[PDB]
Amino acid sequence: SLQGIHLSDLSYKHAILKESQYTIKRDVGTTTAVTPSSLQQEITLLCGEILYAKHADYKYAAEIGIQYISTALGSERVQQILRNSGSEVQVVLTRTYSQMLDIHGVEKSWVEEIDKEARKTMATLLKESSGNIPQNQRPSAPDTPIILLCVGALIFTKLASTIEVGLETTVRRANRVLSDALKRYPRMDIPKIARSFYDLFEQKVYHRSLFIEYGKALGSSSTGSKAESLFVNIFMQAYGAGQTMLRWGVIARSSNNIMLGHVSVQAELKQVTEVYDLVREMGPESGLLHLRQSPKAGLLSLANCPNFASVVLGNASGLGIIGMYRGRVPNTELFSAAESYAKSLKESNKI
Amino acid sequence: SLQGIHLSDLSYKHAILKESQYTIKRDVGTTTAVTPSSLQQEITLLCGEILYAKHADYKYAAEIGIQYISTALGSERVQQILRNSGSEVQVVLTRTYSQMLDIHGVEKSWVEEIDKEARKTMATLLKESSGNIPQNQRPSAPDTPIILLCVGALIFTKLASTIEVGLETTVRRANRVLSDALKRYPRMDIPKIARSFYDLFEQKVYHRSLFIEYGKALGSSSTGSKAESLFVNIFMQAYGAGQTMLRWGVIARSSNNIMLGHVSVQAELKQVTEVYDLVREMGPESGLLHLRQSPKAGLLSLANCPNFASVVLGNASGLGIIGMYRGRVPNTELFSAAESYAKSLKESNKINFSSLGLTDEEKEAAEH
RNA sequence: CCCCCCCCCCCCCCCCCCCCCCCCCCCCCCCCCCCCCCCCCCCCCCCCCCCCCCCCCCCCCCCCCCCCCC
Repeated sequence: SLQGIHLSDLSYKHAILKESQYTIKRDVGTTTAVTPSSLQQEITLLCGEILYAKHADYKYAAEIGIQYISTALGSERVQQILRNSGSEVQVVLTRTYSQMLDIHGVEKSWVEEIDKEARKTMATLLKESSGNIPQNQRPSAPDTPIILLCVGALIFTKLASTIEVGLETTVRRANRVLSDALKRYPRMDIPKIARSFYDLFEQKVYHRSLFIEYGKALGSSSTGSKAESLFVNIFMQAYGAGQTMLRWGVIARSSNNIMLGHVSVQAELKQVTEVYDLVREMGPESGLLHLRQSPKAGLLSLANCPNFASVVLGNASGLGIIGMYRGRVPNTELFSAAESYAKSLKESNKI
Repeated sequence: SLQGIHLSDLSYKHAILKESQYTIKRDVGTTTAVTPSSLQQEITLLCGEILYAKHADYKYAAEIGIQYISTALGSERVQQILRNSGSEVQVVLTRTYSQMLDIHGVEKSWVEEIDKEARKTMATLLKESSGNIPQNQRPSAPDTPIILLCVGALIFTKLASTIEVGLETTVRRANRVLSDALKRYPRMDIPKIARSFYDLFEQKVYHRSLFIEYGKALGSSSTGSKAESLFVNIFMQAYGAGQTMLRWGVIARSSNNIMLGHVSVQAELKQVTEVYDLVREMGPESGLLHLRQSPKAGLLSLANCPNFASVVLGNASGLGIIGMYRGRVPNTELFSAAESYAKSLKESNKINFSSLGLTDEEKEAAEH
């Protein structure tokens, strides 16, 4: 008889963020550098120069990476992407001078420093090598911009946490992942390059969705480079951004944690369901919402269900996944219980 | 046999408020300021100036915030929104003089005061800092209008209660929420800024739906600011506006409060159902109805079911949610009963091995 | 390889119909009382609350098929 007492609030909450026929025009005066497709070889060399020598400053390292993306996506197709990201920012086509590159926002002095320092290192090494430097070790190698962007991809994954946390993870993984790249360019300062990328993603927010569009575009192509196929694979491990709680939620169900049967947790079932059903309603873009720093994101918060969150985290702790997750535990009691069951489950073998 | 005795009155009540082919033209002579998109940098600076220094008067602080929304939404797209909100109010495009901003309705004297006072504070501080003030601490920082609007967002949530209640909540939450903004602009007078916003939302009612449209628009964009993503998240916690009773109603069902089974409560079932079914009939706009101060709102009243309301509130009291809710309790008897059950429920720990769907070898180990 | 026999068909008888019988046929207007409807009560609202935070390149073996007869 008592049916009909139900509000699908979360769906309506999302539905309201679609009804906006009006469009936001933020970043009214802003200008960013774009490189035409024609200058892809020149920007490739500059990328290689950053990796090849141990430089004094790695401030614009990230902007150079974005400039390669620019050449790869389109001379002027980039403006379209940026305009469509919600930012009304204007683009500036980078020119040539004497031969060098004049990148908008990038100090001419910095460009010259990077070039000068790299040539100095090439001369020192060519004397030692007895005039013999193979193609794969030169800043001219075509995969050098991809290598640069792969460091950016690693900081892109940890955009969900501290500027600091990301640098740890970036360095650790870069050692295993960019193993061979580091063999050829041992002078690449992963921490400084990764810092330039964090600074860039934080300041030029529109470059987050430009990076996503490069990833999406690269993911589509028939033939990719060995370096390119790595980039996308780093980008994929970045999909469950800020939604670590929902994925650990399915893990709690898969573990059949008896704490998910607790009366207080049972009470939150409808809210939990609503969140997972919103993911399905939003489809594929749902995952990278947090990564884009989208205001829409956060509707996928499990704040409405603290007892469920407690059990999910407990289960993760018991299975030994939790690691360094700072996520607050509302019900300490439920957490400990879920943890105990999961630890007993962990050891036990059944068919 | 006697089943055809049924009137779906509440649906018809709503249906009548759709049949209006005729449209109301209120605010016949009224004029409000709009800022063209071109002046977004100038209004950004002015917003920062409000936060940056401790000012004498924060009267027009809210109107300045609306002016940033104006630049963000559209040079002239704003007039469309206001006209479509039901208000026949006319817009006035704000100009420049010498360089300053001439905002319609905003005293030139006030604009100059805010600017003057901010420059004075910048000079005092630059002497102390030894000429070193980082970008993030200057009134020029691009997130300053968003910060200003976030104080407005907090007062927007508590538009359902007193001008007073809202200020408490705004101040409390602003301290935790705008934590870092306050670090850079410690001179921002949250209570005066929040008061300007309450006054504005109460006087210029059309600005309520303009704020909603900014929120809706911001919620849609691909890349938002850290400040922008906060604004929408404040705006979301504002969705269940004035409908606190219906949401606590679902909580009473989720708690499986045995008082919802009382014969007198059972009698009100059809009215209760009618209200929740009207929410579904109205869809997403249903929630923000009370927030818009829409005359349509109030059809979502649980006045028709006093015994149910009593149980819902009792259950909320027992679970310890009720807090500072002034909502009248018609049946004191039912309330106390629902409260007792909910308090007993609150403490009690039980396990549904029925819900989990485990093997009786996993259900075996669970008993242990 | 396949195929390999035998082999016209038909052939009787036989008109059909033929009786009887018009149908219908009674009765019968309908209507007819009472009766305005309404009548109470009722502004709604009122609490709390930014989210996020772990880890993780993938890949890595081996392999022509076919092969008779008719």
